[PDB]
Amino acid sequence: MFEQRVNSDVLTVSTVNSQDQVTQKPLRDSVKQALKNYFAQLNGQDVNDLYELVLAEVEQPLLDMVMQYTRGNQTRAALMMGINRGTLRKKLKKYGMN
Amino acid sequence: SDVLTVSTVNSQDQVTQKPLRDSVKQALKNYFAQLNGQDVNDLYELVLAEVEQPLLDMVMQYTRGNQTRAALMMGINRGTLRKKLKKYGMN
DNA sequence: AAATTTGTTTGAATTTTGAGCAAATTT
DNA sequence: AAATTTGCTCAAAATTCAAACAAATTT
Repeated sequence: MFEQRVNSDVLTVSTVNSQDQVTQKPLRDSVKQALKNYFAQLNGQDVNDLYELVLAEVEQPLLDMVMQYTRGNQTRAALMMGINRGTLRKKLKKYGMN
Repeated sequence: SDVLTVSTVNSQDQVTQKPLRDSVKQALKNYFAQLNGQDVNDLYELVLAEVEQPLLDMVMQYTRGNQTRAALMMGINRGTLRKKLKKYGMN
């Protein structure tokens, strides 16, 4: 009855394929492409903060959307994210979301 | 200005970058719409896993398997990196 | 007026980190 | 044969957590 939906297919993104046809592709892939392209642009100095660099690109929209979803309610937001309300507050502070 | 971007195409077949974060926003918007008021639980772990995997998958690839250079590039402890690779069974 | 959330502290649990070392691998 | 990296400890620095609670706010 229920068809399997794999973890990679929970968060997806509309793409266009070789037959100009609209289709969903994992968010995983977006991150792949973003980095593939990042690396090309390194001609060719050193990086020492690639994790933080990425993590910020991703924490921001996530907090944004979840706060929109909970209409500003931090308690529910932290709950639905699976983190302490304290860490959420501090994250939001980090990104000036307050 | 933005270092992490992805390629889009419009109806005029023009390719054009957009920040990764925009993709992330889209994904979540779509996610939330799909679930009609079912409750979400470990959404942070969810997104993190979906992002940490393709990141490790690519730094390793770029450092040709070298954990040490990988960990330095990312800005995290080699120990931490090992832990993450085991967490996603990529080792 | 009740119920819930916020803003904040406190201290314990967990995670990350740096450093050190023989063994293995790469150069 | 030298240099680097790995796999593994140890403990200590940092971050995350839960549990308060009054004051504020939302219902």
